[PDB]
Amino acid sequence: WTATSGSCKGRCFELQEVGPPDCRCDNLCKSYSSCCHDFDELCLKTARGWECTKDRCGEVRNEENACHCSEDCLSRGDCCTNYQVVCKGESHWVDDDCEEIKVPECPAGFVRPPLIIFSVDGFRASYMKKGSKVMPNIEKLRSCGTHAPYMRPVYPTKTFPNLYTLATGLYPESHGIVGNSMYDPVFDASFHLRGREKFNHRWWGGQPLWITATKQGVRAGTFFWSVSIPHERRILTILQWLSLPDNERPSVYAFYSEQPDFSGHKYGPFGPEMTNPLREIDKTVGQLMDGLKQLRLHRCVNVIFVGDHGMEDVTCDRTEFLSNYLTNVDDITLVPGTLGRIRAKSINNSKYDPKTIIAALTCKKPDQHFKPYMKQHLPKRLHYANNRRIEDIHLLVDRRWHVARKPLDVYKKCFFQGDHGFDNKVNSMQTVFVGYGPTFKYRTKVPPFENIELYNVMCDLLGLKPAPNNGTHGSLNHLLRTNTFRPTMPDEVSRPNYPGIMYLQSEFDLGCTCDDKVENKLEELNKRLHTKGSTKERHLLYGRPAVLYRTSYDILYHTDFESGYSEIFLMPLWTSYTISKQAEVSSIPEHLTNCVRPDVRVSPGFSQNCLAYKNDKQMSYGFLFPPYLSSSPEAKYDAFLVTNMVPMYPAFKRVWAYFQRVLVKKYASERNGVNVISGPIFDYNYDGLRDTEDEIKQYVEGSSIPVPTHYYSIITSCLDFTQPADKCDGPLSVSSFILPHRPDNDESCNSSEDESKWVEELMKMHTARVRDIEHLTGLDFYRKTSRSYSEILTLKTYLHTYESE
Ligand SMILES: *[C@@H]1O[C@H](CO)[C@@H](O[C@@H]2O[C@H](CO)[C@@H](O[C@@H]3O[C@H](CO[C@H]4O[C@H](CO)[C@@H](O)[C@H](O[C@H]5O[C@H](CO)[C@@H](O)[C@H](O)[C@@H]5O[C@H]5O[C@H](CO)[C@@H](O)[C@H](O)[C@@H]5O)[C@@H]4O)[C@@H](O)[C@H](O[C@H]4O[C@H](CO)[C@@H](O)[C@H](O)[C@@H]4O[C@H]4O[C@H](CO)[C@@H](O)[C@H](O)[C@@H]4O)[C@@H]3O)[C@H](O)[C@H]2NC(C)=O)[C@H](O)[C@H]1NC(C)=O
Ligand SMILES: Cc1cc(OCc2cc(C(=O)N3CC[C@]4(CCOC4)C3)[nH]n2)c(C(C)(C)C)cc1C#N
Ligand SMILES: [Ca+2]
Ligand SMILES: [Ca+2]
Ligand SMILES: [Cl-]
Ligand SMILES: [Cl-]
Ligand SMILES: [K+]
Ligand code: NA
Ligand SMILES: [Zn+2]
Repeated sequence: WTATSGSCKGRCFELQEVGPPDCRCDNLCKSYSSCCHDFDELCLKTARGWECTKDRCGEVRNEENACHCSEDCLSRGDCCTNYQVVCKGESHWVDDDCEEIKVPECPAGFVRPPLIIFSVDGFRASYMKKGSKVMPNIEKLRSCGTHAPYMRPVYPTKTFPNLYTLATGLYPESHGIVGNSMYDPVFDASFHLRGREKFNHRWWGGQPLWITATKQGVRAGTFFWSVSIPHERRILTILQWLSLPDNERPSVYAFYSEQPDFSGHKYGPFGPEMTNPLREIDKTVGQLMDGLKQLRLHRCVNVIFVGDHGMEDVTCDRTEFLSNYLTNVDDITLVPGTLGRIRAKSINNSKYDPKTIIAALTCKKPDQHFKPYMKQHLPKRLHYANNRRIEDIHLLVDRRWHVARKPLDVYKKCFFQGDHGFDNKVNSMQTVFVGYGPTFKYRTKVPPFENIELYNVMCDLLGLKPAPNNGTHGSLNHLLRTNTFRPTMPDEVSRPNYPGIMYLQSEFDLGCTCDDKVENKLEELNKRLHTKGSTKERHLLYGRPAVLYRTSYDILYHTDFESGYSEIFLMPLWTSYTISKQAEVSSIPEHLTNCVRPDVRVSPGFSQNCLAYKNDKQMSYGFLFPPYLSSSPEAKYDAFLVTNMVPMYPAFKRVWAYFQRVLVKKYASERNGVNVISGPIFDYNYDGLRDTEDEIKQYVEGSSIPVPTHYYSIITSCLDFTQPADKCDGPLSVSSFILPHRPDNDESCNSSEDESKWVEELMKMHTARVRDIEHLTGLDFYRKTSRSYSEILTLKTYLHTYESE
């Protein structure tokens, strides 16, 4: 109950709330059905529209008007945004030349440049080029400020997950807004776009920017605007708040437009009907900038123009129906559309089997436009699993398609020509970023980056300490003229041991054999130097990775590779090697096919054993440094050390062997050498973070050898590919992957074919950032380069997406 007969007299768009049953006048009252009786009359004035005309200039104030053209309006802070232009011979901001904003130029009493976040729904990245002729204000912000060619959203590429990621710096799995529809089984409660449960604060985790600011003494304008409040009124409200006295005035503001998304759903991303919504957004930007210029704030405020996601062509006829795959289709609940999430209709029904649902959805039709996954098997780059609100069964839907349960759901519910929500690597889902202001750089293009990074930057713009988040603070310092965050490398927690030769061959009873008794003083001193690290400059190009947790490990040097070997996990944490453009691929000779050799530097008790692998009928083994790339027949023996062995399912060995035999060499040829760091990952609880040993759910049968959930590789070369990877003077180029360690290749529908037809496609799907690997391993890479640490942070956040232009 709200007794709505109090008044909004003087309280219109009040910043601080008042608690029911007092009536409210803030821009959320509409949504609660709790506005005071006179809210529309007082707060939503519309009389005479939004623009001054010549006949209104110097009028007598009439408090009924939507905005004012009277002499006193500037000091009241409520002029129409074009007042100075119509009535005082001023230019619109868009007609003025770009002039570098070297320092903030602010009215007295401003303690810091305000931040205005101008968010646009569905604003696909290519609109910046394709709509350029009709968006002059946006194009000025873009060319004069700092911009990226695009900004990557989070998955799913829906509105609330992305807006709340913008506000928190968190992945959806962590902030808890995991889709536009949700069931939380702890609360036994559902979240929907329509209605009122979506306003309960227990849905929304982490710490959004307005809370961060408020806790640290910085005042915030509202971020949420009710749909009924017209755009012109949102802009006027921001401009009025900017005229408040110093102790009352917010420092951070947001605007939101439901366009161009609204129209894109109806007409597709490039429907002829889309020109008009783009024009109208630009006009709104023009209103804001003219308004700021009138208030002498246009060289004081930092403006961010940012989208939540793009928009793809999607029609009703491109719908896959689960009724064409499953016969039990009424025993499930599907969250449908551009992604799929499946759970049991009833938790009382113990007949429901996820394995058989997954199998009935796997590679069943020749051009099947969705792929089923257990959530823990989704590409780690999506970071879409560690939340009880994410159902175990997930369907990744091809761009341009939908999934639905039954045909009845599509025509008893064609309407739409656009949608979004797909994999965040998809070109059509990419969105925009421009930063314009004293704190941003002038006329500067920056590379594409992920929206999870912006929270830290907005905190930097406001002098705030960010709450813990998934950004990598410092990776976006290159956007900024000043306020840069000066990060430092994390301290190494565990130092390595450097073991020498300590064990005789006969102390090992590993059940391994090798055909290797083949007896020189030139080449005796030679091999000793290699085992003491003589080639380490060649194979370890960026320093050893730092171990950021407490553990016991050994550095092991070899002619062709260096490794950090874990005494706890009985395998390397990391293995590092460099393959030049000129390197030759060789075969594993017949006599060495099953060769495994004890490592006389590492005790029997801290070694793997061959008998376990023999006994484990499901599990085989591979090698981290590939025997195929040995520098010489004699060096090849090092590759068969028991300390280079890792557990691998035979199905996975098909993937790994093709990577190592064909792909590494291809990359070295294409990139002019590569440095490779490879290793295991253990993420049995799918939290994106390195497992402790007591979290491991699977071991090689009858042993303490833990089974990885994934294998990674980080492949680094010179960005200037005229220089070889091992003699690079300037910036680096990286691609990485985190491959799931699976006992079948069910994910790859073409896997019965030769590896040249499906392996590289799988590796692309599981593309990763170095930072993703860092989280999953507790390692810190690139510790010793000639590059600035901020540049290295940017490198560590890079994702190679394998989409065309
Ligand atoms: C991306 O960035 C984020 C942010 O930095 C990273 O997430 C953090 O990761 C930490 C490790 O996983 C995690 O720390 C744990 O927090 C527990 C207390 O947490 C509460 O308070 C914080 C702070 O205010 C709050 O933010 C949390 O909010 C979560 O939960 C509510 C729902 O209840 C949601 O509204 C919200 O969205 C958020 O959910 C997300 O995180 C939780 C985990 O907290 C997930 O379950 C959800 O799925 C969702 O993703 C909390 O309200 C604290 O109790 C933990 O301590 C245990 O573990 C330590 C090990 O050091 C042990 O020593 C302790 O004693 C304790 O163990 C005991 O409890 C165990 C669990 O019951 C029990 O099994 C044991 O036997 C012991 O008795 C722990 O410190 C931190 O909370 C989150 N923060 C957020 C915001 O998610 C994320 O990792 C980054 N991602 C990547 C890929 O890098
Ligand atoms: C900049 C910013 C804005 C923002 O919200 C702006 C907003 C969204 C809506 C709204 O009405 N929506 C959204 C979904 C929809 C549209 C079509 O139909 C469903 C209704 N209104 N205002 C938020 C949140 C976290 C408050 C959402 C965070 C940030 C940040 N950082
Ligand atoms: Ca949206
Ligand atoms: Ca984990
Ligand atoms: Cl959803
Ligand atoms: Cl708000
Ligand atoms: K085996
Ligand atoms: Na297959
Ligand atoms: Zn939409």
